[PDB]
Amino acid sequence: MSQQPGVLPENMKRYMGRDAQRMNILAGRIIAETVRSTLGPKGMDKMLVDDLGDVVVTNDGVTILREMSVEHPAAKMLIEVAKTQEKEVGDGTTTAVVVAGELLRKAEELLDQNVHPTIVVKGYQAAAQKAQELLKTIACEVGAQDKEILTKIAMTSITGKGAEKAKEKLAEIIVEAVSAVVDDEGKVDKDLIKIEKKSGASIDDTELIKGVLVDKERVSAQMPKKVTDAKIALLNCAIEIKETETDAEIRITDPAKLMEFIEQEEKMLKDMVAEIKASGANVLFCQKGIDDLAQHYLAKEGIVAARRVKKSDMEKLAKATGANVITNIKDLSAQDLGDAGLVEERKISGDSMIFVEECKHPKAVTMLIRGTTEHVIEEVARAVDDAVGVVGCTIEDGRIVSGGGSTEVELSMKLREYAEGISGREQLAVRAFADALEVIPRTLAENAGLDAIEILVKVRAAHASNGNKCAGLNVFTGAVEDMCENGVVEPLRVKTQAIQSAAESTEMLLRIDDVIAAEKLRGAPDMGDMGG
Amino acid sequence: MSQQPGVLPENMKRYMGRDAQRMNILAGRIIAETVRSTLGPKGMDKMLVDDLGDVVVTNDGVTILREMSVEHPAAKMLIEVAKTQEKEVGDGTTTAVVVAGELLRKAEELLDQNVHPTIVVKGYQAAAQKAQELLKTIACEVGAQDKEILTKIAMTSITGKGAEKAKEKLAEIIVEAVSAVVDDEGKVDKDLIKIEKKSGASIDDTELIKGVLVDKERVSAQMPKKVTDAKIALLNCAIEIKETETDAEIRITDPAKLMEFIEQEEKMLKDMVAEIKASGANVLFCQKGIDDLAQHYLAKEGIVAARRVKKSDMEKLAKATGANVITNIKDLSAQDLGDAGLVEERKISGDSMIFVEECKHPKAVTMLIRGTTEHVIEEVARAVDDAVGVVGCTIEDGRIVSGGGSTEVELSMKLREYAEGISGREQLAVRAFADALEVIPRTLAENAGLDAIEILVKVRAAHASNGNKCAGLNVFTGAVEDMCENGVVEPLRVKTQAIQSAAESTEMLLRIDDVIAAEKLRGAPDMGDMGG
Amino acid sequence: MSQQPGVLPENMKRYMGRDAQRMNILAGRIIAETVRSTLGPKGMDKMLVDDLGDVVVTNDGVTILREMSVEHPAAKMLIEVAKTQEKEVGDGTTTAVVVAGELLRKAEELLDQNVHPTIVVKGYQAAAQKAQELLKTIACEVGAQDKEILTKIAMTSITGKGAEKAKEKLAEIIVEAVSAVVDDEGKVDKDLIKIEKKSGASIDDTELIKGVLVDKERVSAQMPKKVTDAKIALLNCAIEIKETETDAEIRITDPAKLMEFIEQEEKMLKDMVAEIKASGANVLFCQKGIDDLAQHYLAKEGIVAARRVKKSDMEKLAKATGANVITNIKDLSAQDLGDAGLVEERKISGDSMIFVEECKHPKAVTMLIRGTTEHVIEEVARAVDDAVGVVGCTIEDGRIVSGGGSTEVELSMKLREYAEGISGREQLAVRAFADALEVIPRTLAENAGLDAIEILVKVRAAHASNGNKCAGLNVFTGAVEDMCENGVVEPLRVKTQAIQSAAESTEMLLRIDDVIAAEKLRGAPDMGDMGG
Repeated sequence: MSQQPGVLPENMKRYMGRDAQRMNILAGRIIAETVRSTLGPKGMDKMLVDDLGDVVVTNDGVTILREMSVEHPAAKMLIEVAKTQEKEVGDGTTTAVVVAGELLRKAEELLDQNVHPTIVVKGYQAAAQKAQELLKTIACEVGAQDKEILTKIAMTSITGKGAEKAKEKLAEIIVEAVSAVVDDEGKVDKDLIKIEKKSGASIDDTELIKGVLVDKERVSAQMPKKVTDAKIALLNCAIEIKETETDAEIRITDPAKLMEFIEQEEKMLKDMVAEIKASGANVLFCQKGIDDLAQHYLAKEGIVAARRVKKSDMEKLAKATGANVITNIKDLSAQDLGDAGLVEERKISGDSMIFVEECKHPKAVTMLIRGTTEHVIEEVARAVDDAVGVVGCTIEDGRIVSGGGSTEVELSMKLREYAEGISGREQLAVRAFADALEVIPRTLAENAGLDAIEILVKVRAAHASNGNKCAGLNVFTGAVEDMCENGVVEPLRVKTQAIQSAAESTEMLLRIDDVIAAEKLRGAPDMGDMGG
Repeated sequence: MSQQPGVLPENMKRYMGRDAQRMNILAGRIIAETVRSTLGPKGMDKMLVDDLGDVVVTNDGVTILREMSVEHPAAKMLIEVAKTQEKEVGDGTTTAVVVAGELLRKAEELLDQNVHPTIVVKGYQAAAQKAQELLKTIACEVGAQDKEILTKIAMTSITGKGAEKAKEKLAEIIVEAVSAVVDDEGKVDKDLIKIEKKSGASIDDTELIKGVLVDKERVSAQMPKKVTDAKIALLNCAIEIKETETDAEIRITDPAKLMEFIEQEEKMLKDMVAEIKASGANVLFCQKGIDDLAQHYLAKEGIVAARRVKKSDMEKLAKATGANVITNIKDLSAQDLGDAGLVEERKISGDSMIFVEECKHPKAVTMLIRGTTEHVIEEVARAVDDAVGVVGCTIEDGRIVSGGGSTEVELSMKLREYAEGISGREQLAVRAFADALEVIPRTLAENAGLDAIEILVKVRAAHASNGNKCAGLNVFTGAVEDMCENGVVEPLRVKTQAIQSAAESTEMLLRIDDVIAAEKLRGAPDMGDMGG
Repeated sequence: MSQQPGVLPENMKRYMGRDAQRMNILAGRIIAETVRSTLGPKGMDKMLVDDLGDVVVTNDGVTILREMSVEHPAAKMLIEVAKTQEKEVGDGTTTAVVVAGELLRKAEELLDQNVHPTIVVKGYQAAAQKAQELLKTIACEVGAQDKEILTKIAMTSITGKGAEKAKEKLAEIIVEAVSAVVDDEGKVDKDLIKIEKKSGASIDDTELIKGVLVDKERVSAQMPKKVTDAKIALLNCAIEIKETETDAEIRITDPAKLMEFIEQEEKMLKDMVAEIKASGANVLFCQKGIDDLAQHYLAKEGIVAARRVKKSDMEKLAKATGANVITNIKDLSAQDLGDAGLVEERKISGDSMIFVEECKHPKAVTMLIRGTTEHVIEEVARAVDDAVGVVGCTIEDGRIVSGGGSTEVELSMKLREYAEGISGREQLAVRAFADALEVIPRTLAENAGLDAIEILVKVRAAHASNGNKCAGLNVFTGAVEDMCENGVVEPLRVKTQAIQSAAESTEMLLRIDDVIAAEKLRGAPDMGDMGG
């Protein structure tokens, strides 16, 4: 952890390559170590700064990568490996970026003085083919059989580690996920749960926003503050014929008798607003909704009025589910299915209070509540969604296996065992790598007594056909056995990719022991290089 | 109190983390000490400056946080803890930010050389769970039983400490609160009392503005100065058809006979102003109210005329309560309920005199008076509202318990007593913390004889089942017993959150003993760091 | 091999320590790698420079350490480890500094995250205790039994690798060593062989200077150029009573008759030079020898005259062996034993020709000849003495064992075997180290096919009780077996210390993972440090 900000020298690149890979390793190793420090289950506090700003976080890889802009043409290159795994999000991903970013060390050294990494590549991919193999239950103990609600609590156990409730915030965020799982489109489900928490006086326990938040606004001023039970209406954008389309080129040539034309236009919108009231719906929602004159009419006929630009609310409204496919200009009578009539609990916390009525229908619902205040909540608020979203992707079929709890430590003994097959070169850097896949679940260990490997022999005991699980950090050092929350992950899948991102990136990260460049500008401002 | 403005070094961050937490503690401790100095019941004078400006204050946390813009990425982070508690406002909040900001010291040291604060977190939250427990009467002596007017005087005893009237400004500001409590929306009540004091010749005793101030203006020039008993009218915004909507594109093509069109337009507004007078209301209020021609008509028919932009006055008018929901364009006859006819006591102090008549109805009324002059008043004017507002939130049910007067000192002995439960680690940093929750009510003490702890043994005497109260700073050192105003707070609630803001913030404030950052710009202007 | 000249930053030290050891390792590893490149049996060319100078070399550690003045407070510290081993000189020493400087890597990592190297120290010393054990023949094949002339040729095989005669320059330099071994004082023997080579026209094969060079001078001008068979004389410093001792204070007061005093003084030295000639010796040698007047007398009576300051020649003369213990002022007749009479072969090459007669007596003789020209010879001239000197120290008793030829590779398998003893911690970093003592004899390998380890399995075959030897680099890849010159070293001793210098230095090189300093000046010019 020296050489502050990539030591800040070597301004715009040059020089020779065979010491540069060792340089690439140095650059990749340092950023991998700083992240490793309290990341994943270690997870806690990583302090941030900048010139006037804030980014407190824990267990998040995208956030750490959001930063340290460049510092060497090696750090940026491997930000993407985390980024590639970031697609199909999670937090256990970057912890896996650490496992990949580590063995490459015993691998870069490896056969010290050999130009052919071409052997090591055959190995990592082989470990991945073994990965698809271990995807099929290798755990045996938990297997896949357990209540799904269990796997749900498991994600709540991890949360974002820095979780306020070291326990059951669980099924709160989960029921909304249990609803979200019914949608199962792969993304529209994470779109409904989307948005907030907090926005309430004080802190404490609150959650769900049951069936519909869908809007953000105290709703424009007339009396949104009043009129409880406004009713079912679902007009999502009234616009007026403000005497504009026109531009005419020339219009209203003759003087005097304009006393009609002025009154008639206000009249034209008053009739269209009276007919919309005929629906007996009343509530108005609208981005471009200002119709001031026939708004006062709408005030009499439609509880209140609203005024501006939230489109995501309309898509969120498509989730409110009031059939709002067709809404252009005039006359549509058939659709109005959005919930019941009870609306807007007024003035708590501040600014705006908005959540719609509920006439039961499971999905396409929102998810946000008072919970806790902004900064302390920002982190617990998001991590729990990552908890609700990642589980949502894997909950579907195609997978069965207990994760974590060193299920990996011996998955790797199998990898070391396959080394029995004499040829993948000889060294079986595939196996030598396996050794690391065995050392990493231990890097996770963090501490317990002091350092480690004391507990590794402990894991070796009882797995021949027994199975791995339970290794924990809480005061009680759990060798193996039940409800230590094992490896919370089952959805164990993420390892499938956590294993792959390694083999692909780590290979082209190496074998690249040439030049390291003396690059001419493609970006700016650059020109010439200095060193020779 | 050294290292002026965060010593002004370490320009844009870098370096290693394990000395940085001690650095975070140093940064949080210093700002916490400067505020502690004469804050809360100590409360008096904290001198301000800047490049051409003024901010004199006492007992206020938001004001101190308004300043010292940054000085370390630790000070800004914990400005928000005060800020989070600032929601549901008060002054006793930041005094509580001091109690939280103090023990973390015996806690940072604590188990000197232990990486696990994870134990300390279980403790602070436990103290909070005890907080919800002590919310239920632990005082016993006052309990909850006492006249509510008493608790009202209590808030007037505190005021903002720097209170001119070390006594009964009380029920003056309170009756308006007694009215405000009837509204009880949680915020609309604080909106009515809202605005001013002073604005009168000299100083002295004056208050209330009884039922309605609602407007600010000498009201436009014609004769607002005269016409006492102008009457009930409540037109809140007359606009004219200034021959504009138009733009036409082309209009008035032919010459000569325009002698009609000019006279007819002035005629069009004269008839609409004559009909509005038919209401026999007369008084006019209006943001966009200039109708110059039929204003002279309105001058004859409506005492005076007004002219510009105060919207908050209209919402304040909704509180005047003249039904002003519908007011667009023309013809509405049904509504006119705003008070009586007596209006505007002319020309005192200066600029504008404006307060409306009174035809009885309790709430939706204003609250401002001559009281004292601007700077000396600014502070006493606001603190008393914080007095009227914070009490307003808690006056509702769900709470019962005597506050202050060391009710806390022994609430904490209970916390130290629970330490009987052997495990929360061992040290029971929960208890070690309790010790501080016991030392802080003493930090409040300020002085009396000299230093303290002399009176702590005094508090220990008579609480086993007796109860705590009366510890004061006035010449008479009150051990315990009645009307020393005990702990003015009952509404004791604020402690509920004052206790919570601690446990949440203090935990993520610690456990953050890594990096302390070497941040790349997110704000501006920053780039590169200097130190290695 | 990056960070030119210690990257040239971190001007006068500061900062934190736990990344500094990794920094010390980096500094020690780099200098150890640059030296490793073609050093020892790899041995060839390492290019030098500077501001106007020359230092071409091969296999020499003192020369590489003579340079790279500082570059980090870690490089200088471990220059001395080479330096400590440099006492009792040799070239195989620094190759051994490389073996020590390498494993510390698998050892610094080792138990990754353990503060106790205290275990590793018990190991290196244990390897040394094993070293004294393997000193007793472990080779078995050569054992100790072989002609000593063989071990002599062995040193001539190594020479300084860059040897012109890839063969028998051997017994030439050796007979002089065979004589030198008779002296066996531990240093006076290396003092006789001391001085030169070259100093002759052209190059080619020449050697020995048989019994006596002892002087450097064409001998002062009169006729040193002539008078072959000058004879046995051994006057080593005639000084004159130049009328000086005096200073008198006052002398020669009266005028005129000084015609006596002038003639008498020249007379006083003429009689003392005539008596010295009575010895019938004739040849003169002298630092402070100018006696101009009775020098012309000495010219008539003593072939020639000499004139200035070579003291080392007198000690070299003590080796010529003409009893020259007593030589002050006047009259000593008893001693004159220096060789025969034949002297000075005149004018070849240039400047001076000087080598004395030979009347047989084995030791206390010189060793220098025409050989080759200065720069190409400088290196071959010295390396061969290191060849003649190091063998001279070990030729004495107390040792028996074949060296090199991987005798080490399996000496280490024994070290790995002792790891059978379960406790030296557990890891047996002693064994893990052994692994390196096994990998290093392979780092020696240099290349053969490509990289290595291909031949390691080759060494494993046939050593259980068979013995190790013969691994070579010449076209014929010799697995094991005879006259591949095995491990030329037997004198195998040097390993005794090559093994020790490691254990002592490598331990205090580590365990030093603190501060790395922020030093205030002790040298100059320094003051203040910059980084915080």
